[PDB]
Amino acid sequence: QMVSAIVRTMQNTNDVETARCTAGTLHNLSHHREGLLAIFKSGGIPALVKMLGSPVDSVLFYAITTLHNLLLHQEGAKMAVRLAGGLQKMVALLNKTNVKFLAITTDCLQILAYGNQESKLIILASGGPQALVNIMRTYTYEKLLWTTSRVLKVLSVCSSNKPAIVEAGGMQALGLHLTDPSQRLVQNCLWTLRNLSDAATKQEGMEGLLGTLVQLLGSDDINVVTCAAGILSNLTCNNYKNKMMVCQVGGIEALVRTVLRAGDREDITEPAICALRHLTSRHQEAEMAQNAVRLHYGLPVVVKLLHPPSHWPLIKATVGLIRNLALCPANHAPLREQGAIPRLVQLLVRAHQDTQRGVRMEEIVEGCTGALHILARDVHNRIVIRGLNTIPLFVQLLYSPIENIQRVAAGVLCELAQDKEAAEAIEAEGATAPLTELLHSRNEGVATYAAAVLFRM
Ligand SMILES: [Cl-]
Repeated sequence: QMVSAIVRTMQNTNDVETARCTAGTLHNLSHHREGLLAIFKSGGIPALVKMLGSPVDSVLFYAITTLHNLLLHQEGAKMAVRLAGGLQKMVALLNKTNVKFLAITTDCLQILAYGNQESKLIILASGGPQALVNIMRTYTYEKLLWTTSRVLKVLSVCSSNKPAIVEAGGMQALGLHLTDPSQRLVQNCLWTLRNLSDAATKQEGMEGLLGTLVQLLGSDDINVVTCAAGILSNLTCNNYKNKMMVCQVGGIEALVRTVLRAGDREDITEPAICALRHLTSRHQEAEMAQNAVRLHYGLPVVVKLLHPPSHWPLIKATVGLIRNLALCPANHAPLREQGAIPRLVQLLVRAHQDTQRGVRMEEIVEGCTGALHILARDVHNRIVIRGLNTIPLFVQLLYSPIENIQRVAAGVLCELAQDKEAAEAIEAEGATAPLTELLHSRNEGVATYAAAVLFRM
C-alpha cells in the first residue's frame, strides 16, 4: 500500500518536490532485492518511465537510476521497460548534457538492446544512431564514452542501424578515441569500427582514422592488431582514395611487418593480406605499393602462406595478393625464386579436380590461373609454367561454365603462345576448337583472348 501509494503519488503530483521525494524513496528501495519487487509489483516501471519526461533533472536522475537498478537485477524488468515505451523515452534523453546522467541512460539502452533486435530497430526509429554519435564527438568522460561505444557496438551488427551509424559520421567519431588511455574504450571502438567499415559508403575526413589504424598495427595487443587489420582491409576495398592515404602513411610496411609477426595466426594474416591485396591494385601508387611489399621483405612470407597450415580464406586472399604483386616486373624473378609457381600450380590442379567431383574451389581455380596469367608475362616464368605440364589443364579450363575462368585460362594460354614451342603444344592439345567457340563469347575479354591465341598458333 505504501509503495503503491508512493508510485501513484509520484505518478500524479504536479508540484515538483513531491516528485523528488517519491522518486528518492523508490530509488532507495531499489538498493535491495525487495524494493526491486515492491516497485515491480506495484507497477513502478510504467510510472518511472513516465517520469523520464519530467522537467526536473532531479526527477529524471532518480527515475533513470531506479530503472537502471531494475534493469540490472530485477528479473523481467527489461521486457517491462520495453512495453512501457522506455526505449523511446531514453533515446530522447540523449540530448541532455550531464555526463553522469548520460552514462546511466546509455547503459540502460545497452542493457535493453543487447541480444534484442526489436529494441535495436526502435532505437533506430527513435534517432538513436545520430544521438549516440554526437555524444562520442562531444564528451571526454571515459565512463560515458565507453558505455556509449557499447551501445554503438550492439547496434553495429544490425543491417539497419549500421548504415545509419555510418551516415551519422560514426566511423570518424569512433576514430577520435583510438588513442585514449582507456583500453576498454579503444577496443570497443575498434570492434564497432570493424563491423561498420564492412561495405560502408565512401566517407570524407577519414585521414586521421586511417593514419591511426596503421599505427595500431604495431600494438602488442592482438585484439587491437586484428581489428586494425580488419578495418584497414574493409576501408580499402575498391576505395582508391583510402588506398592512397594508407600507402602514404606507410601502410605497406606496417602490414608486412604485421604479417611477419603474425606467424600462423590467421585472424591477423587473412585480413592483413586482403588489405595488402587492395593496396597493390588500382590506384595511382599501386606500382609503388607492389615494389614496397618486396622492399620490406614481404615476398617469402606471402608465398609461404600458400602452404599448410593455411586455411582456404587465407590462401584465396594470398593468391589474390600474388596476382597483384606479379603486375610489377621487379617481382617476377623473386616470386619465381621463392617458389610461387609450383605451389600455385599444385593448388590449381587439386582445386580443379575437386570442382570436377566457405571458399568455393572454383574461386581457387580462377585465382591461381589468374596469378599464373600475370606471372606468364616473364619468359623464365613461362618456361617453369610449361615445364609443370599445365597446358593440358589450361586448355580444359576453356570449357569452364564460368566466364572469368574462361578469361584467365585464355589469357595465360595467350601469354604462353607467344613462344613458338608453346604455341605448338597448345595446338597439339586441341585448343583450336574450344578457342574458336569462345570467339563468340558474350564476355569480350574471353573473346579477345581466344582470338589472340588463335592468331599466335
Ligand atoms: Cl611448392
